[PDB]
Amino acid sequence: TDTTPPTITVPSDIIAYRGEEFEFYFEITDDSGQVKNIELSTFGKPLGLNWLEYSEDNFNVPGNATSDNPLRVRVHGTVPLNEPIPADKNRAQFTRTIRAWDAAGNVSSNITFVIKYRAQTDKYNPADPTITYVDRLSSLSPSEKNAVEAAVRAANPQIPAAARITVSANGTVTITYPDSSTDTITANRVVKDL
Amino acid sequence: RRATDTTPPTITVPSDIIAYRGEEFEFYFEITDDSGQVKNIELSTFGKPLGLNWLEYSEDNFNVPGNATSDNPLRVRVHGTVPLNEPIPADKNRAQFTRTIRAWDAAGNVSSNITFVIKYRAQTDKYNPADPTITYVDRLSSLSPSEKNAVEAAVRAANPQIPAAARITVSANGTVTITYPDSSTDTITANRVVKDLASSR
Ligand SMILES: CC(=O)N[C@H]1[C@H]([C@H](O)[C@H](O)CO)O[C@@](O[C@H]2[C@@H](O)[C@@H](CO)O[C@@H](O[C@H]3[C@H](O)[C@@H](O)[C@H](O)O[C@@H]3CO)[C@@H]2O)(C(=O)O)C[C@@H]1O
Ligand SMILES: [Ca+2]
Ligand SMILES: [Ca+2]
Ligand SMILES: [Ca+2]
Ligand SMILES: [Ca+2]
Ligand SMILES: [Ca+2]
Ligand SMILES: [Ca+2]
Repeated sequence: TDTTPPTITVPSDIIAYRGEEFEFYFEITDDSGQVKNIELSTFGKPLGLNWLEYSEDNFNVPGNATSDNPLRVRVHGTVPLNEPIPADKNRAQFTRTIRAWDAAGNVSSNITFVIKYRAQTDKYNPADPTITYVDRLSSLSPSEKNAVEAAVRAANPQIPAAARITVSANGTVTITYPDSSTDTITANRVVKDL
Repeated sequence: RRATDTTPPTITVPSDIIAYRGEEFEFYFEITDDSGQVKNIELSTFGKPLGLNWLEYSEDNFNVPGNATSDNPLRVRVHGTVPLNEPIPADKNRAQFTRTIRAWDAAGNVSSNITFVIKYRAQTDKYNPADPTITYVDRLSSLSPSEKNAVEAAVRAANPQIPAAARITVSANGTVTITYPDSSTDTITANRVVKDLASSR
């Protein structure tokens, strides 16, 4: 008879960026070849992450969780755009647990997984724009600022369309991401004297 | 029939020359002579240097027989661009250059200088922005980056007549600034640009 609970592999680097959908997988195996169900919790208490969701496809089917072909549970969600980020980044995370059980009811211990979350600028790192030549490096014209923004945008299709690119009087570029975090492109990467 | 041409050419000048800074403009002088031939012209400041290096004209068809009759006058195309940052004083009407033109015929007769006036104005005198379609925002005092993008695109879409080189900026409360290439501006107040999304649903 089966007296051995399932075993769970969790991803080691779940990193989510505010306002951007993430996904990851748990992999569950049981010696019977069948996993019945799982539970996500805060060490047995309610999960408390209403923006997280996981698929229950293929739960409780014979052969759904063998060593060769484990049960792969897709988890996805979006950390809130305005989720506060602690000053200490080791605390900018949610530590949670998962347990699973087989058809005989053998339940695993609580296995820890950690969802780290970060500002969008930690994902983003703008690429170099083509240089814009300007008449005065300390006082860009409106047309030159338009050109600078266009060039930053053209070089960075991977940055959210919803990010706003602004240009200062000296050609310094600010990129403000939807979560209000920012990147800066120094003027020497952006403009040169005509 | 008189033995010689002693009559200088006759020049018609345009009456209302208006140029906007940074925008190419053009106007025409029309010149006739009793001989039918005009040799050349001079643009001056009452006989002094013109002192307007951005003013140009074509010498096409100059000094050609029949180039300047009453039926077919010599049409001289003058064109140029008033510099983007040409100073406009506190009195906008002082933003003008009074200059003079005369013309020679092929017999040595030169007309007496007559005046023409090039008025120049800021680009915002030419452009009147239409209000954008309203952008619906979550907080009227603190637009998001996507909402400012939307506002700018809405203003841009409602005003295709505005130059592409004009820069549209959007403040935290949705106040729009259109800064034309010559750095003159137009404003659209926030109440004509953004509305609260929740109250409008
Ligand atoms: C931007 C600006 O300040 N515009 C002025 C111009 C400029 O000062 C000048 O044209 C650029 O060189 O002067 C304006 O005044 C002139 C105007 O009153 C004309 C009238 O025909 O006369 C000029 O003085 C003449 C004078 O009439 C002649 O007798 C003399 O031989 O030459 C003088 C030199 O031009 C005035 O300067 C203008 O309209 O051009 C007024 C603008 O506000
Ligand atoms: Ca088992
Ligand atoms: Ca399977
Ligand atoms: Ca990074
Ligand atoms: Ca823009
Ligand atoms: Ca004559
Ligand atoms: Ca205007």
